[PDB]
Amino acid sequence: IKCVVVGDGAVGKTCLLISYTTNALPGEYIPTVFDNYSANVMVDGKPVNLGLWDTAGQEDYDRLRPLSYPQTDVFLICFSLVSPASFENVRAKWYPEVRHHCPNTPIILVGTKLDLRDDKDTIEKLKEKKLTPITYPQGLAMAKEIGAVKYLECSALTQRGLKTVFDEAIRAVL
Ligand SMILES: Nc1nc2c(ncn2[C@@H]2O[C@H](COP(=O)(O)OP(=O)(O)OP(O)(O)=S)[C@@H](O)[C@H]2O)c(=O)[nH]1
Ligand SMILES: [Mg+2]
Repeated sequence: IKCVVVGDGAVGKTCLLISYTTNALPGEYIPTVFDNYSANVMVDGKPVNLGLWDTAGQEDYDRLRPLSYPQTDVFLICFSLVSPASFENVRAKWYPEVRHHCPNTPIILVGTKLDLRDDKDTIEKLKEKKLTPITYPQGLAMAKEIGAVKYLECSALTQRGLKTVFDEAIRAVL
């Protein structure tokens, strides 16, 4: 099965795949040009081979990113639950660019950095920008908007809700 991970620069796409496959969060930040991980999971009582395609976040790779999209079974659209810009760009940039090349591929909306949503350290940082974190009901609505099959929230650090992301991704194609 083919799964493409798409979202704004520095939302936690890479981390979300490395923590899921290896159980270790990278201590340093290195921007993804392109990678290709895989994982053998057993769900629905079925042997499942899953290929995960990490992409780039910048507008630099605009016309080189869509190359990955053909022959895809399911998409993940990601955004930081702390970064509201990335929440906007779902509808603004990613939902257009995706449905443009693939108008049938089921989508799953994903709120990353779930641990930091309740963190007072971040809350009073974003307060200075007169902005709140994205509540669950808000993503729930953004999911309905872009016609996603599911909406899920997870932290790659604490691995909270992380298995489900890929449980639902597979369940979408099955
Ligand atoms: N607290 C917390 N921090 C996270 C989480 N996921 C990612 N981060 C932090 O955010 C930064 C970006 O992670 P990364 O996975 O590189 O994003 P990306 O979207 O893949 O990066 P890019 O390919 O668009 S340039 C990292 O420094 C990481 O420590 C998370 O679940 N919880
Ligand atoms: Mg990346």
